[PDB]
Amino acid sequence: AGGRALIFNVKGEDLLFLDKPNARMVEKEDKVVRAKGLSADRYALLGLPAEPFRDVQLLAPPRAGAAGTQRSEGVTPFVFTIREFCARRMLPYVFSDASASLNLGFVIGNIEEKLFRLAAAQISYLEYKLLEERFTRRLR
Amino acid sequence: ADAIGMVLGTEDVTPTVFWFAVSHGASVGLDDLVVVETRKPDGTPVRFYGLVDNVRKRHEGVTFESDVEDVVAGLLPASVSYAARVLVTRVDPENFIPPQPGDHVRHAAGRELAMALSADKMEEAAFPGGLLADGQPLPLNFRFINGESGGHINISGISGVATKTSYALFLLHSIFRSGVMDRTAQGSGGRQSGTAGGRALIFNVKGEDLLFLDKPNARMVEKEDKVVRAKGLSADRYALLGLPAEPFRDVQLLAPPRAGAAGTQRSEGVTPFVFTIREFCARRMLPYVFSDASASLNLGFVIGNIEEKLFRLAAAQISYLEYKLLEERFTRRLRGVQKYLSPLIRGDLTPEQAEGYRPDPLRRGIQLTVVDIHALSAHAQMFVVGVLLREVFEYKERVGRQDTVFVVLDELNKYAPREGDSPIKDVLLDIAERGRSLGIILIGAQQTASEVERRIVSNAAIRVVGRLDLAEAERPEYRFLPQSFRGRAGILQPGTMLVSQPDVPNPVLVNYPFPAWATRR
Amino acid sequence: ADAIGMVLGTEDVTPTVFWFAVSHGASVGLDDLVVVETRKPDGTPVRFYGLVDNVRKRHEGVTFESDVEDVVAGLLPASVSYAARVLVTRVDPENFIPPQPGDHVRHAAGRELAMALSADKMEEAAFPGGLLADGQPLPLNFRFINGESGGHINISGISGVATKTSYALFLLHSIFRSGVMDRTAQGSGGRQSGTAGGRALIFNVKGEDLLFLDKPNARMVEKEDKVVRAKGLSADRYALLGLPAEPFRDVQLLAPPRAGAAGTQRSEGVTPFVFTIREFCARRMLPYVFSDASASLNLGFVIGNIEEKLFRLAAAQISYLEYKLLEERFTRRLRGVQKYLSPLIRGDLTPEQAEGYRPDPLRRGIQLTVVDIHALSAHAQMFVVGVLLREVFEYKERVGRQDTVFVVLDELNKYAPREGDSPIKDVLLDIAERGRSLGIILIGAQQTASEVERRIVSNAAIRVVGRLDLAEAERPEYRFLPQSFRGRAGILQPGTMLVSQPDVPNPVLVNYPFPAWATRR
Repeated sequence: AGGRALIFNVKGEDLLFLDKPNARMVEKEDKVVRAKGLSADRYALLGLPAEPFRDVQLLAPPRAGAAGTQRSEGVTPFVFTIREFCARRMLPYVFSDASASLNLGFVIGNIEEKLFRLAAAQISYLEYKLLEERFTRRLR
Repeated sequence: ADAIGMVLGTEDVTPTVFWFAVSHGASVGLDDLVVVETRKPDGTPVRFYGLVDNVRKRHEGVTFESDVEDVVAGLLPASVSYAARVLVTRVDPENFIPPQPGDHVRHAAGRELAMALSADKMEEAAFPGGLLADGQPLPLNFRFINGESGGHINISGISGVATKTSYALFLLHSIFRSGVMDRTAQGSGGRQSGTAGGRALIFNVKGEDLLFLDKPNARMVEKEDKVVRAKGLSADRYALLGLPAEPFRDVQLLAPPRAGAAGTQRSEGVTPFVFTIREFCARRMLPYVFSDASASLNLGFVIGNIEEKLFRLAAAQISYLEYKLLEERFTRRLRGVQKYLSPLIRGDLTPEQAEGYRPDPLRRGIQLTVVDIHALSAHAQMFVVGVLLREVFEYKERVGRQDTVFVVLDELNKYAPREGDSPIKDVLLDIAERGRSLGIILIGAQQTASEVERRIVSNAAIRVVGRLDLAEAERPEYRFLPQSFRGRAGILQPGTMLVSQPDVPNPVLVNYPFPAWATRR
Repeated sequence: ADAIGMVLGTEDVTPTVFWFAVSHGASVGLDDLVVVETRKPDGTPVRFYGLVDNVRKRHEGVTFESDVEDVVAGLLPASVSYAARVLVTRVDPENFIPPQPGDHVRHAAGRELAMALSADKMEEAAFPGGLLADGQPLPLNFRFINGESGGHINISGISGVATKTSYALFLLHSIFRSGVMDRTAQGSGGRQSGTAGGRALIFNVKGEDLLFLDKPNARMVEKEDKVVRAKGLSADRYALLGLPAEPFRDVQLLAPPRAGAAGTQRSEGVTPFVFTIREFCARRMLPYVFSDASASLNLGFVIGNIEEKLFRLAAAQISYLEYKLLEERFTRRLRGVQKYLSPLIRGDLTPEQAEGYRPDPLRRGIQLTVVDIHALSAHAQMFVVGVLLREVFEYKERVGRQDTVFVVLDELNKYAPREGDSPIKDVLLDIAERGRSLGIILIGAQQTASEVERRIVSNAAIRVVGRLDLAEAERPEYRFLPQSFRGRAGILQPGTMLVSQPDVPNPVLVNYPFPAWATRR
């Protein structure tokens, strides 16, 4: 029973304070239940205890961690690596668009085979190196 | 047998469809076959055979609805008017006249049942494969299942609740035990296929439920006895069908070597199957390793050329072949696919001097073969299926037909999808095209019958549907279902199917005897 | 022909369709054409020719739904009304005056039937191709079948239960034995066709059921008597139809030499055929070995380039040829097709000296030519038919028509599928577009009439459907069938077919008499 959940959000930070509980919705939940008419609390009726989510880690980029800390209690900052990104052989996600213009996908294929060979022989700096290597302008 | 009721006259009694009433007595359900006697004025009798599909009641004597409904319970003159519709199957003589409104209608249970289901037309080969509401087996034309007249089997329905794989095993059990092949063999007259060497090949991608096809089931004894007394029948359903309760005969369970060692979920009888690297290269059948459609770029070209170079080198003569590919060579995606198979495909390719580890189906003595590929991943499962189907197809092609072999594929949609353009799609397409001439027949299980190629479903002859989705009954692929059956399609509980045959104008219902082979644990 | 009823006036009696009530006595069934006579005010009588297409009976005199049937059976005065729909086909004079209600209606079988089936416009060429309900032979038009007015024969329906080939043989049997070839010969006036020497060609992909055409059948005598007595007829069907009951005049048989020795399944006189390899290259029939579309890549370019070089070599001057072709050289798929084709054809391509072993269709005196090619594979199935069709087509193109050649195909959907662009498909299209000018006439057999390419069935004159399935009963290609007949297509049984020909507005239901030539054993 090792169920693990990975959640992605793009709107406001109402989906931020999952760990902390709250009591202001208890009153309105008690208000709606008496108007509709039920035996007991909805959570108790369903059999699910009203305890909130178990204390779970939450992560934000380090630059946003300084700017936003909206929660300053605790956030684990995730940091990638330029070397480890190259070893993944998997760049094209920076081109999240359709990339159906000309041979942009082919060009990504050309550099990626070329790049990992340099990695196997072992972003501003990488962009400078990529620019110095040679649709190209739109790629850059 | 006393008549159930009387034929109505207020509604039209057109020979195609006619309403009829039921007198106070035996109840009338849906999809029950009845026969009515008609006496022409000249003197020649006529009989109409048909099945009911629409039934209704109406409260006559009350005008204002729900204002006197309670009054009828206490004190009011009111009664009921029970009626139903009949869709005629065929007429005993060849003439279309309306039945006379005022003659009795009775059920067909003896010989009259036989003409209703065209049993006289299919007499020598009457293969039972289903049971109606009462104790009457449903005859299936075996001449359509095999290549004598052509046809295949296509089972469709919603995945999960509708027991799809249970019907394929039941038909396989009934064919191999009712002696249908033995009967058709006689009167050969130098026929092309005059041997009762029927063999079945089946693949399981679900859990180990299908693996235990040898041991008999014990919980079925109490479960079957429970339903038979609740519904009410003379004896056990196996007794009504006319087949023994024993499980299948000798079966070989081919499994990958490493997975078999870690399996134990069976440990009594397992025989590993391994392909030799030298033979695999000599087999030339490389493109089955790329499970995806390979539509990106022109991967079809590079796959051919690398095999073109590889076959010539091997003819003149796991990860080792991959290592040599790097020295000699989108091409990196080809390596990426090969590397992914390495932890899973290694068991199927190991260089050893042992020879009796080839798959080699269709042995000297065998009836049903089970190949367990549950442990293999989706890409690995594609490679095993591709090789075995092509291998048996070529071996069966070199020699004459000389027997009949049935192959069962689960989840036919992902194996052969539309615009699949895959080396597995054409093998299934070729089986669906050259199957009748040879002794190979495809029994496929599909969920929607709308995401597979139209060529495969068109060549099928026997079609089975169970608990069809509401959104799928309106599709053009299910036009063979009349209007009165679309609404009831979703109502069908598990353990009940609609069986459709050529020479039967309308489909009818079938039931299930609970399987006697082991399925749990 | 006594009066059968009165023209009902309660419903609209517009000249297109009008109901009529049948009096007690002579019953009326579906597809029984009737004639109505009406007196115009001036004095000119008017007659209507039409066939019924809907019948119904109404128990007039009650109003409660299914509440008085028990009362009707026991004690109640009531009567039933027999009314039948009539749809007209043509009027006697060239005017549209609705019939006077209260007229007398009668079904006619004498001269009056001739105007019903448009027999006035076709007198010298009358062709009986079927029987009606009474002792009535339905006259087809031979002008449409041959090239006098252009047209082909198209037979469709569900394979198996519908005996398509049996009706096709009946048409061929009736053409030769009715003198229709002779009647058109008289009064030729120097026309292109002045010979009553019609020849036929037959293929058989199925078993040996199409071989004992010369041997008369004895079991047909007793089974014809049984069916004719139960139905009720004046005399035997063949005597009534005007066709002699003798079987086909003895015709030769062609099978590959190795298969002929292996099969025997007839050990009597069989003439084998062998194609010379030297003639094979000289006459340029290379691409027909590829029985597939070959759309992928440019294999067609490879075949054309190789064949052009091959023909030059043959002009300048089979297992070894494959080795020689492989020595010179898309490569393996070329070789792989030949390797598949080799085992069943290398016994048909041999270098020898005897020259009389050429199959030679359309010989000096011959009527039928059965080409026993059942044992060959699908790739070899499509090669032998293609080369044989090119041989007759070129001979009939170099020389004037001066004859009539009937070619009979079986299960034509896969021979010329849609968008296949196979080399054989080009041959079949050539026969369809330009077949009217020459003596070559196609009699095809199909399954759904939608898989076949549209131009094949576009020019077809006579269309025949038998037990059309519910799925394809509403496709656009089956729109010629009136919507009142789609409810009776499924009911149709073997031994009964629907025939539709130009100049007849509505389809007519016919039954074909049982064959006089044995098929089994």
